[PDB]
Amino acid sequence: MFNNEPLEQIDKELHDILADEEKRQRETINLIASENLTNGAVRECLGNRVSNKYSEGYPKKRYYGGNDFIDKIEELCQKRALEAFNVSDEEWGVNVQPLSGSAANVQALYALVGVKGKIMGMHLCSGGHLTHGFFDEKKKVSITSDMFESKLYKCNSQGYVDLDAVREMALSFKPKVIICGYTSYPRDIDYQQFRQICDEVNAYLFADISHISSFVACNILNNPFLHADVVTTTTHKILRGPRSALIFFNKKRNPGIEQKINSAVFPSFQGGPHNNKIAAVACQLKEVHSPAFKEYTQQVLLNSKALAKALISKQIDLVTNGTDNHLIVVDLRKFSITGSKLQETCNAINVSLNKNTIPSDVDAVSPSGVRIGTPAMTTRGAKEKDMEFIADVLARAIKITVDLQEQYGKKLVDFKKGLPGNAQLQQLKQEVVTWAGALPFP
Amino acid sequence: MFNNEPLEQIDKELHDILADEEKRQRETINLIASENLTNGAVRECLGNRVSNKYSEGYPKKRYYGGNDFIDKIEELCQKRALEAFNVSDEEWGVNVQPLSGSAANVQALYALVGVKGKIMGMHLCSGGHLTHGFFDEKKKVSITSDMFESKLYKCNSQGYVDLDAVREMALSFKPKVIICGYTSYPRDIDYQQFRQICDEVNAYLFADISHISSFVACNILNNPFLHADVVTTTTHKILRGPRSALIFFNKKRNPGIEQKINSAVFPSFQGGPHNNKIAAVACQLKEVHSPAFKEYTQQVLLNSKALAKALISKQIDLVTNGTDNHLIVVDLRKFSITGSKLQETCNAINVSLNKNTIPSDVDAVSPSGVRIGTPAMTTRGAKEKDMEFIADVLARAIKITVDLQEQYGKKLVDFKKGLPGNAQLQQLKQEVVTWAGALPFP
Ligand SMILES: Cc1[nH]nc2c1[C@](c1cc(-c3ccc(S(=O)(=O)Cc4ccccc4)cc3)cc(C(F)(F)F)c1)(C(C)C)C(C#N)=C(N)O2
Ligand SMILES: Cc1[nH]nc2c1[C@](c1cc(-c3ccc(S(=O)(=O)Cc4ccccc4)cc3)cc(C(F)(F)F)c1)(C(C)C)C(C#N)=C(N)O2
Ligand SMILES: Cc1ncc(COP(=O)(O)O)c(CNCC(=O)O)c1O
Ligand SMILES: Cc1ncc(COP(=O)(O)O)c(CNCC(=O)O)c1O
Ligand SMILES: [Cl-]
Repeated sequence: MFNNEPLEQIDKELHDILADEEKRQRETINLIASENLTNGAVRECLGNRVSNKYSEGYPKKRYYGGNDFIDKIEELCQKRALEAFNVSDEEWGVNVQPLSGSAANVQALYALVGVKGKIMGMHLCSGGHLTHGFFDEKKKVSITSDMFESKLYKCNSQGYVDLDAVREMALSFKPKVIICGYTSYPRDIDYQQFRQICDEVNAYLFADISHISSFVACNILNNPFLHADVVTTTTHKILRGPRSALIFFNKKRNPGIEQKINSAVFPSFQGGPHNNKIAAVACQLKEVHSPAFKEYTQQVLLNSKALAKALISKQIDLVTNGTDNHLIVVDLRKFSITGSKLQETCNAINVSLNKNTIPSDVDAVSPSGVRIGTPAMTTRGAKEKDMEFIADVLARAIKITVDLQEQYGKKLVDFKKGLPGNAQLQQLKQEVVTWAGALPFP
Repeated sequence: MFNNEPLEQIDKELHDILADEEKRQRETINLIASENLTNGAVRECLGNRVSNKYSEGYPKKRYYGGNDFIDKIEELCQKRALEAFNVSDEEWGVNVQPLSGSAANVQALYALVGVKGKIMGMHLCSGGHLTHGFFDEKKKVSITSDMFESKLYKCNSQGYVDLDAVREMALSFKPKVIICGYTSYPRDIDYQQFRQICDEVNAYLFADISHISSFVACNILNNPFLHADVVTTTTHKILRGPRSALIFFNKKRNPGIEQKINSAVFPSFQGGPHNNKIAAVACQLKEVHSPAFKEYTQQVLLNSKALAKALISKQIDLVTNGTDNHLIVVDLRKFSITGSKLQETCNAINVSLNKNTIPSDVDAVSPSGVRIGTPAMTTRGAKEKDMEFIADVLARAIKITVDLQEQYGKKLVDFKKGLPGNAQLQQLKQEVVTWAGALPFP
């Protein structure tokens, strides 16, 4: 007693928008550092009938039966995850049920410390995530600042984690957890030194590697598995999976942690798992471990270096003056424009990027930079050579943005009035569309 | 720089299990009250490239641009929700970002009361959900019992909500929120009398209609929108949508609650929305408002009534002696068999159901009932006349279960040993498989 007419017929309104969305993605130069493009196989899993099944609990300890094939999937996923991140299943466990990065981080945080627990994280403005204890004078913005008691450490004026500052805070504040691994941090982390500080205060070491996950897995960057008690990652960014999260726990360093984490995810926070997610993640973790994906991941770094170097060749300042990974943060202060202004300008030319704070910023209201990343364009087949054009396009966007701020004023209201119809943008959008439109698209 | 081979070729290991899962579902008499079968249109959305997009925030108040098509989808979803539940967008607001029902309930609860806040709900044993403040003396099982201060009311010995007890507890406990709407409650709710109790103590009225949402929308059951400040629902049960949740808030009864709820979902708890979910919910919500879906929903109730009547005709006791909705709880005490045993016996004959507590149950570990629902089999084309056969199959399972407990004993390790090979089960599975396998299957 159901309707099996295809999407186009059943909901023409929705279907059109979706095709328009597809067309925008195909014709956009996507620099969002957190974004990527999923292959068909990952999308076949996400629309699989497996999502019909309620399987609260864990494999072999399910609340309901008929979960034989679901158990096989969730176990095949856990295996592939530990394999991908080069950890022994005797030493490390993994939970594959968290629905997304923010859920996963809160769940893990809860497991280790619980309500009222003391946590430490990098401040949003310096490059941390909201889920790392972010708050404001005015409001506890994240549940992580409110269900826990959080303290926030800043990077120095050059954009770098200052470990001396971390230690000063950890010895006076005395938290049960310190988080490292970040949302807009263009450099590698000294996990060993975090681990050293954690031991000094008897604090847990938590590493959120969502942005750099592929780098850790392919052994291109520092390995926090060597030192961390917990490692979290999303699966949708550089990893190129669906929208989900993984929580890794160090069984060997702390026994009784497996139950704590597993019970945090369920039943403390979530109910039924999303089996289409789990299948989809499994399908990408196969690909993560293949040597072709190591190729891709290397290409992401190659591209990120070339882009920084090309941006520096056009006299554009970068936070930390370069990158060790997939992401760059442009300091726009010398041009007397805001990140918000350039974001607007870049959307008018089909360039997705996001405004980002820099160390000199005192408020998140007017961030002075933008953040770009290479994983999505690397997925679409761009090489080091193709990075000069992108750097060139961003330099032209910066110029046009200065031109429009001169003509229409610095008020954001007024600036946007300038943007529609501008001949330079239309031309620049057209070039962006022509080059972007022809790149391979999964 | 990506692999575009289909799922079968890329990952044959995974694809076989999914085909096996597909086969099991097609060949199962699925009585899980919370399960359903989604159509091809809903699954085409879930596999859509819209999930590629990071769109943190709300429509027109997005952190990043390039969200013009994403904004149209999230707005078309919100609209269709309010239309589907027959509320005016002037009086009611809806949040479409919660990833699942348990996320939605915590998010809404935190909005209304915050950390340390007082809440009331129905006990899990009595038919409530985990997210309604469920705990044990041993442990704060749900975050809703730990991040909030929770008190739990009990249903009476006949399985009904006892409003006198709710009042007695409400005036003494003085909560800020009282929750009704339940996971395994076979009767309609008195929302008016809940409102009156809530008004008496200056508490919010929270209605969780995840199990009954179709009935509320289609006007077959009591409307909680007339009396509730907050209404939560999942989209994947009787609603027949993807795995997601909705939060409805009554703007007129409490202005400035829209911001409380929206801020709760993001950035308090979640990060980026899952736009494939959002698109999938939109697609189902169009179907919800059609009159053909009203026809289906009526049928779920016709079937549920007929099933109860047939079960009573075979001298089987139901909690509350019947049903007003899509679900039944079978009291098995007169047969001296547990729900766990009958779940095991039913998995062996490809009958999906779950064990469930009854009012005489003191502990959750040995529940004395099973819970069944009609939504899924109604989706597969079963009519009133097909319910006698389902009741006949469950009766035979009950007798087989008594026979096996006779031969191998009451201990569960021993009981299951009897299960494989039994002539009657193989016979019963065969008929289950024959009838199940030929029914329509989206
Ligand atoms: C969206 C998101 N998620 N996780 C994140 C972010 C970033 C971010 C986050 C915010 C942000 C700031 C505050 C709040 S708030 O307290 O809820 C309300 C408020 C917003 C604006 C002004 C005044 C009050 C919510 C989000 C602002 C910006 C910025 F670019 F606008 F500055 C960037 C970027 C990756 C986009 C960010 C940075 N940088 C970091 N590190 O992590
Ligand atoms: C799974 C789930 N989710 N939401 C729910 C349930 C039900 C339920 C839930 C439980 C349940 C009980 C305790 C816990 S616990 O304390 O977190 C962990 C624990 C593990 C092993 C041994 C003891 C405790 C978690 C779930 C038990 C049963 C039962 F049938 F076994 F009794 C049923 C059914 C729909 C399945 C339930 C009922 N009835 C209600 N109303 O809602
Ligand atoms: C360190 C970190 N953790 C978690 C998340 C996200 O979790 P959700 O899947 O719940 O969004 C992000 C992405 N932050 C936004 C970005 O980089 O664009 C992140 O950077
Ligand atoms: C009233 C209620 N609320 C919330 C949820 C679940 O949210 P999730 O999507 O996070 O599981 C359920 C499902 N309860 C299990 C069942 O009925 O089978 C429920 O019955
Ligand atoms: Cl999904």
